[PDB]
Amino acid sequence: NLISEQNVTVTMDLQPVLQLSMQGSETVSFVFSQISEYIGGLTQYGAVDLSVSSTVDWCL
Amino acid sequence: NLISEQNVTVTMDLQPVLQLSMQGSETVSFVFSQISEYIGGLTQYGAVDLSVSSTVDWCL
Repeated sequence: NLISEQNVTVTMDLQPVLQLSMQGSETVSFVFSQISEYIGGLTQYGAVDLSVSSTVDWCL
Repeated sequence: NLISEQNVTVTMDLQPVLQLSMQGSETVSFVFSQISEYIGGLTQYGAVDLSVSSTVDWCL
């Protein structure tokens, strides 16, 4: 039972990837100068959007 | 009782045979450069093997 052997060591790392990419304007400005704006207020549509890249279970 | 004789001398030597044959690498190097290596450490399998040839009782 003569034995000649060679060994290799395998190292595997699962680095966590957590990315939150936001597109839009980092300043959102509401300007009230008319009466209508005062009574009803500015409604801004699609100001900021968020995209999520993840490896594990995530909650935003 | 007439005698004619011839003599031969027999010499026997039991020379001790002590052999320790090692296979592998005479340098074993542990390199730590990653955090995982630091916390857990390199485990090297089958680095060196030893074979013993002997005639008498031996302890290694």
